[PDB]
Amino acid sequence: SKLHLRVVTLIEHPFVFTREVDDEGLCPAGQLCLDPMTNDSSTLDSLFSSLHSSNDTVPIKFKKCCYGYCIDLLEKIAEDMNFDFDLYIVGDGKYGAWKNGHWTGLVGDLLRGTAHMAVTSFSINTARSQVIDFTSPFFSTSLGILVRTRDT
Repeated sequence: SKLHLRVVTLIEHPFVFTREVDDEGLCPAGQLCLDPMTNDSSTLDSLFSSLHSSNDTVPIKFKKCCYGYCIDLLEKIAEDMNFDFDLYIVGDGKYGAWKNGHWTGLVGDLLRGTAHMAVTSFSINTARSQVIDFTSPFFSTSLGILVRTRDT
């Protein structure tokens, strides 16, 4: 029928924005996404099941529209490879780096097996490639520095 997936994204401008939902709830020019602020899979599964059901009891604070560059990429890929997606945001939202043996954040919710694809500004590098598999680059960047206001 259709491949159902759940994907995770972080709030970072300009690749992902945050637009407040309308009164009825449609997320025009975008898709609806949630943020239960939790790093355990069971609650995420339960909330997605309740939302995609005839009875959806979830706080409005957990609903908020999100759109932009990276979400546009996700939308194209979903159209082309005919899969439907649900969306959520990391509990802490800190990318991910090694801490207390295990990992944290994005790669720490990938290895822990909760969402099947992570799409956001995501600087792949050595220590991350050898644990989390990555695709080919779709953008280049650098490490620029910005001083305080002009001179004064």
